[PDB]
Amino acid sequence: GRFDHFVEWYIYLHKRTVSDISSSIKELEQQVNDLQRTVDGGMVSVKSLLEQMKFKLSEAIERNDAAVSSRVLTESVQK
Amino acid sequence: GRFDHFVEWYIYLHKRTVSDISSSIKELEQQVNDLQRTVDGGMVSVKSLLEQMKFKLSEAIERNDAAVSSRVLTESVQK
Repeated sequence: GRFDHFVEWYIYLHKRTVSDISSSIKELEQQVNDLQRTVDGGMVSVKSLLEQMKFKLSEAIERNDAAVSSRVLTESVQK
Repeated sequence: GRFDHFVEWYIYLHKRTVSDISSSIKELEQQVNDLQRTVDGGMVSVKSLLEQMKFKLSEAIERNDAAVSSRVLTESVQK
């Protein structure tokens, strides 16, 4: 049996009983907004970090929309 | 013959010739100044690149001092 897949799934249920969308939304947006308010003059030499952060925020803003829209059982009752 | 080592060494020499020795050492201090720009932006959150560049300065101090000093001759002459 895929017990490693089970323990990763169980970890994701524990951190999806509020504390993963929190991570994907709040801290990623606040890092992105901090960089956006940092770079108001431009200057690619720290804008390099920002595009990586915004791409990571986009990558984590995927893998969540299907998890909310295609959800019949809530993520705690499965646990 | 370690042509891999030669071509890596020769890209090192090209970068150091066109940038590090034509108008002094610049590619490390520009990202040092990037860290001095981003060190007081609020929440720090940049510990991944806070220390991985700090020992690059130490690398350029304790390895290039032999190559620029009296023991090993001038790098443009090596090229």
